[PDB]
Amino acid sequence: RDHRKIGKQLDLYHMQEEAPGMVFWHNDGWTIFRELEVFVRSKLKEYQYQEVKGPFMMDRVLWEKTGHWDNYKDAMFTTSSENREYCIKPMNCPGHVQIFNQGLKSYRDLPLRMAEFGSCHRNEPSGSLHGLMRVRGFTQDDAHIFCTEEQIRDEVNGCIRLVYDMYSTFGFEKIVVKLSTRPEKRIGSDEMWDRAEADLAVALEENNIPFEYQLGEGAFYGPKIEFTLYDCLDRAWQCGTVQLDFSLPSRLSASYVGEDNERKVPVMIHRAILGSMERFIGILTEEFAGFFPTWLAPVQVVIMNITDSQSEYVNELTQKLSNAGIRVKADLRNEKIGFKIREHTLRRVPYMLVCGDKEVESGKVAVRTRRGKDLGSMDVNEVIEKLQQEIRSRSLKQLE
Amino acid sequence: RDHRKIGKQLDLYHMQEEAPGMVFWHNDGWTIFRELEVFVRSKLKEYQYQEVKGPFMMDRVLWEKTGHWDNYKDAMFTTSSENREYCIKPMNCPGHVQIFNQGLKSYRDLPLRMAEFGSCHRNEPSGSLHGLMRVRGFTQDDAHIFCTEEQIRDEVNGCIRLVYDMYSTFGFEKIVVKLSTRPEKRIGSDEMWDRAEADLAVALEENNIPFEYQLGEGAFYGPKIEFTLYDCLDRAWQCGTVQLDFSLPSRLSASYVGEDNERKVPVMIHRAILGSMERFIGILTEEFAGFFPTWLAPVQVVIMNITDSQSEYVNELTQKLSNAGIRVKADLRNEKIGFKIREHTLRRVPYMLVCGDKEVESGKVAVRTRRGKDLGSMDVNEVIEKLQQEIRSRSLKQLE
Ligand SMILES: *C(=O)[C@@H](NC(=O)c1cccc(O)c1O)[C@H](O)Cc1ccc([N+](=O)[O-])cc1
Ligand SMILES: *C(=O)[C@@H](NC(=O)c1cccc(O)c1O)[C@H](O)Cc1ccc([N+](=O)[O-])cc1
Ligand SMILES: [Zn+2]
Ligand SMILES: [Zn+2]
Repeated sequence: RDHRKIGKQLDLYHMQEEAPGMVFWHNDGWTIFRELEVFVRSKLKEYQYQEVKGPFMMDRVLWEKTGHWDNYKDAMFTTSSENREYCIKPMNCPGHVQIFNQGLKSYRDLPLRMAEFGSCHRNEPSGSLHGLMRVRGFTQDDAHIFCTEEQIRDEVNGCIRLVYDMYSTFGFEKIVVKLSTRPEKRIGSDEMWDRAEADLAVALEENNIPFEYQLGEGAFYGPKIEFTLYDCLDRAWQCGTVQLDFSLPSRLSASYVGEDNERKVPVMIHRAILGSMERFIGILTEEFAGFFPTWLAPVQVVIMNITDSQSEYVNELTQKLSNAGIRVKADLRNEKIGFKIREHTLRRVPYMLVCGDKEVESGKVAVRTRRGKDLGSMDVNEVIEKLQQEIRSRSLKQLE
Repeated sequence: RDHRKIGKQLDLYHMQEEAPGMVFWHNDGWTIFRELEVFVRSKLKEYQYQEVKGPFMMDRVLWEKTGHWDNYKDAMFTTSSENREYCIKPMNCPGHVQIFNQGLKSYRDLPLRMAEFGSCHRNEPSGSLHGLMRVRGFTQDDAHIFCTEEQIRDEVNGCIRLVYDMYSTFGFEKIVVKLSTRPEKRIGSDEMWDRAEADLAVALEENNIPFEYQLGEGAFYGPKIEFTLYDCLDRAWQCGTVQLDFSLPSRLSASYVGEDNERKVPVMIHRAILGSMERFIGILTEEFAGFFPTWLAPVQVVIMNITDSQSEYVNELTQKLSNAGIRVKADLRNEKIGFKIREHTLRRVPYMLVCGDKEVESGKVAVRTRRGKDLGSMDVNEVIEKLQQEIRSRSLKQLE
């Protein structure tokens, strides 16, 4: 149950000293990553987010306007061109505010939700690096919500719902929640902090989430909620964050015209659910020990012959399943059927399809799961439909 | 017919002096971009490529092993961490060789086809920058094919087919092809250059492509084929490239076990079809003058009411088309119908659905195209079918 070993075994990714803390995603790991992308994007549609893409580097002058340069310059990668300094982005928030600043906005346009699978880079100390979980380059399931003060509590609600929707998809039901209150050095008045912390507290109350305070741990520009999921070994993983921000939009001249036709600065909410997706793939690898749910498995089906008397029946079925959008391969090698099955069982393929002449003539397939339960011979059309239903529903469990 | 003007009008992207030559994709531009990802990915499945992802930055020591540092150091962004120098990748090729170098390779594994949507960054002089077309940061529809010398012809064939397949989808039918022959300073023997030049020449000959030589214009490590498409204004756009490489894999220690059990160095084919995807979106924007085919339109359908007495029929219709995978939005605003319709015609929405009492009771919609043609009241399920078919087939033409 160690993702670095499973990662090498299943050929998912590798890393090397020429690029410390930066992942090389091989075909099969990248398939997991992209399947996560598709799932998140399905959520962005359902919860009505825009998806944008910002540039990898911006002028360091801009990073000073944010105030982040003064605090976290050392975690930043800088480069040069024509006598200007640029930083490679460690976060997506200012870029999103830059998208927001194009075109006059109106209260009509808020809440405005803006997501990005944003590639970030942080100059992490090399000795702290570890596999997929402490890296220098990661991708974040990142969104920012611009809204009015009246819309905060409804927008946080939506984020809270999103969190439990997505964690439960992976079997994570034990979640611990913490609210981080005002730190010693902060901006804003005590009254503004009073209602900011109240909005986060009330949102969790309307959702029936018990929670607990992390006193003084809040950012200098707002409180936050932090979500911690527990894996099947009862290790805690902080993944989710909803973070209120009353400083950045004003620092970057974001404004909208209000109901009263006066100019107003929007509230910004920062939220990620998986957090860093390389890290989340790491958790999943260990939570599942490599036996990924069908919808995540790099290879969902392998089809095998008994003799060469079925090689083309296999090939036609491989094609048939592929047209159904199933990641399927054929194993027509001249090896014993128990050799092939161990090969693909070691590779954690969810379903092994075997065709003898017994089943070639009837139009069926014999079906074996990776755990070793034999489901016998079923009609191909019924097998394909049952596979699709399992994939579309992102089922954690296989057939029976 | 200028993409930069159209780009601001349709709210596709923007750029700013804080990040010269780097694109901010807004929601509507990023929809186009992502839809091109899905189209390329459809082809990657059909032509059987792996899709991988390499790290964004790599040790400059590795970039010296490739020989690219001597020639192209001035084009590279470089950065420091703990007293090591790193280049942001201007290209994906060395990263893919790193992926190939994990695990011993046998001749059985070739041809190995490896694609990536690679984020590259080149320190282009700022005075040369222009729109989406000459930039500092861009994404490439990249792939590398590792094969044996006996396998080159069939692989180049496969690349030549893919080029004509994709360009055809967009309506580019006039394509000019040029073969760059050996340069004055080069690696390899004349005998090997003779077979390599003939390899590219034979592959085009088998696919009936006439072509022309670009004498002496080859890279020092191989000949190439370059494809130039002509747009509807009859301007020439060089997009596709097929580069044979007989130097890089040996310099980076690639090797396989041959069928004679002697270890050999593989051939690399470098291969891009659209080239820079930003640039391609720019060409498409000018090629269509913003009237994107339905499968690329950021918003495919707008539904509208006559009065308020249909606001809910519109809303259920909107959800009904959303579930069908159609990018549809509803316009329930209190405005005249000719005002709404002009609004969405200026935005180049392909289809405009309108609902009064007549269509609500009947379960139909009045359908209007952006050209201005009325298609009348057809059944809702028949117009969803026709939209799906037009989208799935990536048709350039609309209904009728
Ligand atoms: C303050 O805003 C805080 N942001 C977040 O924690 C955050 C969470 C989830 C999504 C988004 O978009 C967020 O911004 C601040 O960015 C924290 C921070 C700590 C360290 C570094 N660093 O460069 O090592 C950057 C930002
Ligand atoms: C030599 O290999 C040449 N590559 C290509 O032309 C190429 C075309 C399409 C796809 C791929 O993957 C390719 O590698 C070489 O890369 C030429 C070149 C490299 C770097 C720069 N630079 O501005 O740093 C310019 C040209
Ligand atoms: Zn943020
Ligand atoms: Zn290349």
